Amino acid sequence: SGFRKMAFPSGKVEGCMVQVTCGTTTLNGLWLDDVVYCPRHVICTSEDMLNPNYEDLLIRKSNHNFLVQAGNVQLRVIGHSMQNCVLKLKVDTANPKTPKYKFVRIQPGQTFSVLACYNGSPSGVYQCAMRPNFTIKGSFLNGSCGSVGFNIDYDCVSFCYMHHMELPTGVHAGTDLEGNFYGPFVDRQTAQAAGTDTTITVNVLAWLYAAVINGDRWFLNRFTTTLNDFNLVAMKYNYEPLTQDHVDILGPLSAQTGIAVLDMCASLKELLQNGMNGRTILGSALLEDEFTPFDVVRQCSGVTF
Amino acid sequence: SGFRKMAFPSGKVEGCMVQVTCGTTTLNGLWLDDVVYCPRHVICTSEDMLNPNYEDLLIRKSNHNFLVQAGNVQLRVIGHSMQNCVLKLKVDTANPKTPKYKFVRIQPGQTFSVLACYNGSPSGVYQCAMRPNFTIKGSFLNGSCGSVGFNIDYDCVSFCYMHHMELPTGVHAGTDLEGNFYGPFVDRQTAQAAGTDTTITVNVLAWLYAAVINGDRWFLNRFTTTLNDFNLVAMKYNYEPLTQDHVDILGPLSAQTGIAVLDMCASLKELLQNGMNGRTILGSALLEDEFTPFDVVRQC
Ligand SMILES: */C=C/C(=O)O[C@H](C(=O)NCc1cccc(OC)c1OC)c1ccc([N+](=O)[O-])cc1
Ligand SMILES: [Cl-]
Repeated sequence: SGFRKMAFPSGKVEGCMVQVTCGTTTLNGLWLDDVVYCPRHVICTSEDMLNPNYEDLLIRKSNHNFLVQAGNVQLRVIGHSMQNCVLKLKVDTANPKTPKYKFVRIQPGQTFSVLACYNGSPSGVYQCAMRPNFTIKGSFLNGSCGSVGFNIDYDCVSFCYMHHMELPTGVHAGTDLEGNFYGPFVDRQTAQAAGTDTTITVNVLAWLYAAVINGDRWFLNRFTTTLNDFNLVAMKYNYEPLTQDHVDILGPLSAQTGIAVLDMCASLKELLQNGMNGRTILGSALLEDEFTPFDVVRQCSGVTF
Repeated sequence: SGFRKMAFPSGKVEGCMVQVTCGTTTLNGLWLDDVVYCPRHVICTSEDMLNPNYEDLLIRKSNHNFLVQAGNVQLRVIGHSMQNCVLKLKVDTANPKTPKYKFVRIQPGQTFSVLACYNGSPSGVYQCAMRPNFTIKGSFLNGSCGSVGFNIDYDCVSFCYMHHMELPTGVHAGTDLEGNFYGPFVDRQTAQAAGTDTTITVNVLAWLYAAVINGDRWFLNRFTTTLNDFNLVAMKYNYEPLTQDHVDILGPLSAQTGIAVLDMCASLKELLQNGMNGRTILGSALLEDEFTPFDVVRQC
């Protein structure tokens, strides 16, 4: 037993990380088959980052202005192109460690693993959620740009995130691997801020089920409620609305415990109203919202990769 | 910016994970060069587990009684021996993916990453610490036995833990890779209970220095304390004694923030008395004790 913030094993992604250098700027790239993927802002200086014309800046660039190290080995760039906010550098060598993979776009509330890297060197792995305000509460020091987020299903790596920038508030913003931003952010040094964030209700409920499965049972009560009654409480405490689809997704956990989702919603209502009264749940004084229903089932079942 | 519980990249350890089977028992092994390391209790039945005689159970085994499976390939066992509580199976193929590695025995307070595995297949990676009572608060289902804990410094993997068992309290006990247990635990299903768990004081201080470095000062005060007065108070909240070693180890973070160690001790004494008053420190409403001084310097 036990319950921990758990990342996917990062080995399939470690073998894809490379260093990309454009003159003075160095950051991380993702080498899959014969293409390296990295943030397009790699082509910008201090001058440029204020108001960049990317199509213009890029049309200036020799293939040879892109220095690409896979560990201690040079890669020959034979092509450059943009898709939205990512730069695609075609190279002469396919990555022999290319895993089975795909590019997918996640919904806010979904979780993924981030391999933090510095100069194409993987440094650490942590588990994140896409916030309702489309930011991630990451740990990134300068040169982590181009670090990626992924999920693993069986043998297949699903890449969902590439890190572009930190917001003034401490949190992080980036794109899918097709270079589409998560949230209303642009790759430019302008005034940009996070919107007011909210709590991921369906995730808090998943984590209450994890606590019950682990023997932490004190917050359960005899009461039930309704979606309408609960959502009036959710809205009041800056919680995401709970939809019928959320209830359906928690179905299995409600079967395995005996606690109907609106039964557990009654528990969460009381925790929002009265607090936790000096107690903890799974060694936490806060209601954690970065575990999905699937995260709770997978960790409390034993699924491997 | 931002501060998270970070684990080491797991890839160098994933390339070492195998499945070991004896009779009807299957758990994980660690394949380094031509040796597979696993818990010796892999040779026990249900009815062996109260009073097992390992040297008697083991002498009755041949090499071919041990099935070692690395992904799809069967490894051939050509030798077996026991060292303390680990079985060492010699195989005919050296692990081509063996990293640079060493075995280290860690002290309470130290952090490491765990690669949780089932049937030789990696499930997940998380960060934890050796509790003062020599247990770890891991996440481990049946068949996770043989999962290992490690640090990576440069390209060298330091193996420091192998998982053997769950105590009745839902906390986890195990050995170094020489097969000596951390704490007073034995590989028998006899009554054994971990000592009272305490908070790792030196780590909480480290994490308060981290919070100052990320620009958070609301918890500082203008008081100082003697070491002795600090320990008299902290021990009443089940905090580990702080030692002169712990004070010297915080030296660098002291000098970085310009806050003397015993001044930061005064802050923690006050935090224990008042709680947070609806505030958080680096996103926690509790005092976090699973980051070391070394982890804080590495991540800040
Ligand atoms: C490989 C994992 C495993 O099954 O090991 C045994 C174990 O830890 N028992 C499970 C257990 C014990 C107490 C309470 C429990 O439920 C809350 C559980 O189930 C999770 C195991 C292996 C070896 C020994 N030994 O002889 O030392 C003891 C137990
Ligand atoms: Cl994590």
